[PDB]
Amino acid sequence: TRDQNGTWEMESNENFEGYMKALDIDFATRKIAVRLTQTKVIDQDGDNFKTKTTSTFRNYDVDFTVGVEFDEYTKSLDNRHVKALVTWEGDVLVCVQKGEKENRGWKQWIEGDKLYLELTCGDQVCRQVFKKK
Amino acid sequence: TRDQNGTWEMESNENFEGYMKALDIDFATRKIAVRLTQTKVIDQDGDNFKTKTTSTFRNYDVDFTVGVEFDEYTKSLDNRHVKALVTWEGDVLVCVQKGEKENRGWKQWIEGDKLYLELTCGDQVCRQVFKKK
Repeated sequence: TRDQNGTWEMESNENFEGYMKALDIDFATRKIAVRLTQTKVIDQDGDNFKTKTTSTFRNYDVDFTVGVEFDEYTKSLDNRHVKALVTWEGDVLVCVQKGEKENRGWKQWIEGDKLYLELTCGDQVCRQVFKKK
Repeated sequence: TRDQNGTWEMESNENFEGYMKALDIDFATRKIAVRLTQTKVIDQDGDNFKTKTTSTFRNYDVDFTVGVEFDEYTKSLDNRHVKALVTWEGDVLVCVQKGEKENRGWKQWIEGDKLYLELTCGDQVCRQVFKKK
């Protein structure tokens, strides 16, 4: 019962606002982290501790096979059903999400050491660049 | 290249407000998600993809030895210095943080299958429960 190893997901959080008010936190950071699920990973070796605490919102996951249509229920996002299809266009992973919203989809490729992702919906395009870890 | 395995972290994000406003995502959600760095984990085996898109706000790690005093500079929080000491009270990991704030510290123990974290500062007490993953 002294070995507290493992990954821990927060399920309840009581009086977190008051604890941050007593520590004098810049309000904006308080209201951001007041409704975020914390996750603590503990690496304990007898008496040596290596703990890592993260504060996250929503983690979105999806599994697919390139070329196989699948019904994607984008929960946590817009909560809609879309007929999703992912194909290869050269070395660019392209996906089309057939649904109520038109021009919905995303591109994803890799140039060198960075991964690019261009989300598209209607007439708005979001571009994201990711570095490797 | 078509190989997209690994864990990537975002370093830029443009027009994310446009992609979320066009998706009819609620306003208060856009205001929070627009200032969070995302992380994408990709497991690829040919044309078989298992992706995980998480969104983190702030992280805070700390490494210590039970019983040994050490100086903790709580960056990304209140950015103060505390002379912290961690010792066992039975099976409850207790830490006192000698600093400007009085009654500052935390207690942490394992009961059954859940982690129990109790943060204290001044006259405010925070009670947190964590489930095992």
